[PDB]
Amino acid sequence: NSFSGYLKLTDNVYIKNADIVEEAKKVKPTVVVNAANVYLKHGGGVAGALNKATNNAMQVESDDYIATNGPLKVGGSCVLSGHNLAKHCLHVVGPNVNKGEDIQLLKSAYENFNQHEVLLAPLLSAGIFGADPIHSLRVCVDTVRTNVYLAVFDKNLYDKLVSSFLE
Ligand SMILES: CC(C)[C@H](Nc1ncnc2[nH]ccc12)c1ccc2c(c1)S(=O)(=O)CCC2
Repeated sequence: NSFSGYLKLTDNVYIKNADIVEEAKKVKPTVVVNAANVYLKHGGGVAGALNKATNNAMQVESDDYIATNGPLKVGGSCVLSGHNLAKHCLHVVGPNVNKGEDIQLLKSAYENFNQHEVLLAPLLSAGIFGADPIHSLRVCVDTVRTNVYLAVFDKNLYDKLVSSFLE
Protein backbone atom coordinates (compact mmCIF):
# COMPACT_ATOMS: atom_id res chain seq x y z
CA ASN A 1 0.00 0.00 0.00
CA SER A 2 2.87 2.39 -0.98
CA PHE A 3 0.64 5.19 -2.45
CA SER A 4 2.64 8.25 -3.59
CA GLY A 5 1.73 11.68 -4.95
CA TYR A 6 -1.95 11.65 -3.94
CA LEU A 7 -3.85 14.70 -2.80
CA LYS A 8 -5.74 14.12 0.47
CA LEU A 9 -9.35 15.35 0.16
CA THR A 10 -10.79 14.04 3.46
CA ASP A 11 -9.41 11.91 6.27
CA ASN A 12 -10.26 8.76 4.23
CA VAL A 13 -10.35 9.86 0.50
CA TYR A 14 -7.23 10.58 -1.66
CA ILE A 15 -6.94 11.32 -5.41
CA LYS A 16 -4.30 11.20 -8.15
CA ASN A 17 -4.07 11.82 -11.88
CA ALA A 18 -2.93 8.35 -12.96
CA ASP A 19 -3.76 5.14 -14.82
CA ILE A 20 -5.14 2.65 -12.21
CA VAL A 21 -3.07 -0.12 -13.93
CA GLU A 22 0.17 1.84 -13.46
CA GLU A 23 -0.79 2.53 -9.84
CA ALA A 24 -1.52 -1.14 -9.13
CA LYS A 25 2.07 -1.97 -10.34
CA LYS A 26 3.65 0.91 -8.28
CA VAL A 27 1.63 0.41 -5.11
CA LYS A 28 1.00 -3.32 -4.77
CA PRO A 29 -2.36 -2.68 -3.03
CA THR A 30 -4.23 -5.19 -0.89
CA VAL A 31 -7.36 -4.42 -3.00
CA VAL A 32 -7.83 -2.96 -6.50
CA VAL A 33 -11.37 -2.12 -7.53
CA ASN A 34 -12.62 -2.96 -11.04
CA ALA A 35 -15.40 -0.88 -12.61
CA ALA A 36 -17.17 -4.16 -13.71
CA ASN A 37 -20.43 -5.04 -15.46
CA VAL A 38 -22.88 -7.70 -14.22
CA TYR A 39 -21.43 -10.55 -16.34
CA LEU A 40 -17.82 -9.59 -15.61
CA LYS A 41 -17.03 -9.18 -19.31
CA HIS A 42 -13.93 -6.94 -19.31
CA GLY A 43 -14.29 -5.68 -22.86
CA GLY A 44 -12.83 -2.16 -22.68
CA GLY A 45 -12.16 0.87 -20.52
CA VAL A 46 -10.95 0.36 -16.94
CA ALA A 47 -11.98 -3.33 -16.84
CA GLY A 48 -10.30 -4.11 -20.19
CA ALA A 49 -7.10 -2.37 -19.02
CA LEU A 50 -6.96 -4.28 -15.70
CA ASN A 51 -7.69 -7.60 -17.53
CA LYS A 52 -4.98 -6.97 -20.14
CA ALA A 53 -2.46 -6.30 -17.38
CA THR A 54 -3.21 -9.81 -16.03
CA ASN A 55 -2.70 -11.32 -19.57
CA ASN A 56 -6.38 -12.40 -19.57
CA ALA A 57 -6.15 -14.42 -16.31
CA MET A 58 -8.84 -12.10 -14.76
CA GLN A 59 -11.31 -12.84 -17.59
CA VAL A 60 -10.87 -16.66 -17.32
CA GLU A 61 -11.38 -16.53 -13.52
CA SER A 62 -14.39 -14.17 -13.97
CA ASP A 63 -16.09 -16.54 -16.49
CA ASP A 64 -15.66 -19.43 -14.01
CA TYR A 65 -17.20 -17.34 -11.16
CA ILE A 66 -20.22 -16.39 -13.34
CA ALA A 67 -20.74 -20.04 -14.32
CA THR A 68 -21.09 -21.13 -10.69
CA ASN A 69 -22.71 -18.02 -9.16
CA GLY A 70 -24.60 -16.24 -11.90
CA PRO A 71 -24.31 -12.50 -12.71
CA LEU A 72 -23.92 -9.72 -10.18
CA LYS A 73 -26.67 -7.14 -9.55
CA VAL A 74 -26.16 -3.44 -10.37
CA GLY A 75 -24.78 -1.89 -7.16
CA GLY A 76 -23.26 -5.25 -6.06
CA SER A 77 -19.78 -6.75 -6.03
CA CYS A 78 -17.65 -9.85 -5.69
CA VAL A 79 -14.09 -10.50 -4.43
CA LEU A 80 -11.79 -12.40 -6.80
CA SER A 81 -8.00 -12.70 -7.19
CA GLY A 82 -5.91 -9.61 -7.72
CA HIS A 83 -3.44 -11.65 -9.88
CA ASN A 84 -0.22 -9.62 -10.40
CA LEU A 85 -1.97 -6.33 -9.57
CA ALA A 86 -3.14 -6.72 -6.00
CA LYS A 87 -3.95 -9.37 -3.34
CA HIS A 88 -7.68 -9.13 -4.29
CA CYS A 89 -9.76 -7.52 -6.99
CA LEU A 90 -13.13 -6.17 -5.80
CA HIS A 91 -15.35 -6.19 -8.90
CA VAL A 92 -18.00 -3.43 -8.33
CA VAL A 93 -20.93 -2.74 -10.66
CA GLY A 94 -21.89 0.95 -10.73
CA PRO A 95 -24.99 1.99 -12.70
CA ASN A 96 -24.60 2.66 -16.39
CA VAL A 97 -26.75 5.79 -16.82
CA ASN A 98 -26.20 5.70 -20.59
CA LYS A 99 -28.05 2.31 -20.56
CA GLY A 100 -30.96 3.47 -18.33
CA GLU A 101 -29.77 2.25 -14.91
CA ASP A 102 -30.66 4.31 -11.82
CA ILE A 103 -28.02 6.77 -10.62
CA GLN A 104 -29.22 6.15 -7.02
CA LEU A 105 -27.47 2.73 -7.21
CA LEU A 106 -24.10 4.57 -7.16
CA LYS A 107 -24.44 4.82 -3.34
CA SER A 108 -24.91 1.01 -3.12
CA ALA A 109 -21.91 0.54 -5.46
CA TYR A 110 -19.56 2.67 -3.22
CA GLU A 111 -20.94 0.94 -0.07
CA ASN A 112 -19.09 -2.26 -1.24
CA PHE A 113 -15.79 -0.46 -0.58
CA ASN A 114 -16.54 -0.42 3.18
CA GLN A 115 -15.76 -4.15 3.58
CA HIS A 116 -12.05 -3.47 2.83
CA GLU A 117 -9.70 -1.35 4.96
CA VAL A 118 -7.62 0.09 2.04
CA LEU A 119 -8.49 0.25 -1.72
CA LEU A 120 -7.09 1.54 -4.98
CA ALA A 121 -10.15 2.44 -7.10
CA PRO A 122 -11.44 4.21 -10.21
CA LEU A 123 -14.21 6.86 -10.16
CA LEU A 124 -17.32 4.67 -10.38
CA SER A 125 -19.83 5.14 -13.25
CA ALA A 126 -17.73 7.87 -14.92
CA GLY A 127 -16.50 7.74 -18.59
CA ILE A 128 -18.85 5.80 -20.87
CA PHE A 129 -21.09 4.74 -17.94
CA GLY A 130 -22.43 8.34 -18.19
CA ALA A 131 -22.65 9.54 -14.56
CA ASP A 132 -21.55 13.10 -13.82
CA PRO A 133 -17.99 12.59 -12.45
CA ILE A 134 -18.30 15.50 -9.97
CA HIS A 135 -21.44 13.78 -8.55
CA SER A 136 -19.57 10.41 -8.41
CA LEU A 137 -16.80 11.99 -6.29
CA ARG A 138 -19.39 13.52 -3.92
CA VAL A 139 -21.07 10.09 -3.46
CA CYS A 140 -17.62 8.51 -2.84
CA VAL A 141 -16.73 11.09 -0.15
CA ASP A 142 -20.16 10.77 1.55
CA THR A 143 -20.34 6.98 1.41
CA VAL A 144 -16.91 5.40 1.79
CA ARG A 145 -15.61 5.20 5.37
CA THR A 146 -12.55 3.01 4.76
CA ASN A 147 -9.38 4.36 3.11
CA VAL A 148 -9.78 4.91 -0.65
CA TYR A 149 -7.15 6.05 -3.15
CA LEU A 150 -8.81 7.19 -6.37
CA ALA A 151 -6.82 7.03 -9.62
CA VAL A 152 -8.34 9.18 -12.40
CA PHE A 153 -6.56 8.80 -15.74
CA ASP A 154 -7.17 12.31 -17.16
CA LYS A 155 -5.50 15.49 -15.95
CA ASN A 156 -8.36 17.71 -17.21
CA LEU A 157 -10.93 15.75 -15.18
CA TYR A 158 -8.60 15.48 -12.16
CA ASP A 159 -8.27 19.30 -12.09
CA LYS A 160 -12.04 19.80 -12.39
CA LEU A 161 -12.71 17.27 -9.58
CA VAL A 162 -10.17 18.88 -7.17
CA SER A 163 -11.51 22.39 -7.94
CA SER A 164 -15.10 21.15 -7.31
CA PHE A 165 -14.15 19.51 -3.95
CA LEU A 166 -12.33 22.64 -2.72
CA GLU A 167 -15.18 25.07 -3.49
C1 LIG B 1 -13.13 9.02 -16.43
C2 LIG B 1 -11.97 8.25 -17.04
C3 LIG B 1 -10.71 9.14 -17.16
C4 LIG B 1 -11.65 6.97 -16.23
N1 LIG B 1 -10.55 6.23 -16.86
C5 LIG B 1 -9.56 5.56 -16.20
N2 LIG B 1 -9.34 5.84 -14.89
C6 LIG B 1 -8.30 5.23 -14.30
N3 LIG B 1 -7.41 4.39 -14.82
C7 LIG B 1 -7.68 4.09 -16.11
N4 LIG B 1 -7.01 3.18 -16.89
C8 LIG B 1 -7.61 3.17 -18.13
C9 LIG B 1 -8.64 4.05 -18.17
C10 LIG B 1 -8.71 4.65 -16.87
C11 LIG B 1 -12.86 6.08 -16.02
C12 LIG B 1 -13.41 5.87 -14.76
C13 LIG B 1 -14.50 5.05 -14.57
C14 LIG B 1 -15.09 4.35 -15.63
C15 LIG B 1 -14.50 4.52 -16.89
C16 LIG B 1 -13.43 5.40 -17.09
S1 LIG B 1 -15.02 3.60 -18.27
O1 LIG B 1 -14.05 2.55 -18.47
O2 LIG B 1 -15.25 4.50 -19.37
C17 LIG B 1 -16.56 2.91 -17.79
C18 LIG B 1 -16.44 2.34 -16.39
C19 LIG B 1 -16.28 3.46 -15.35
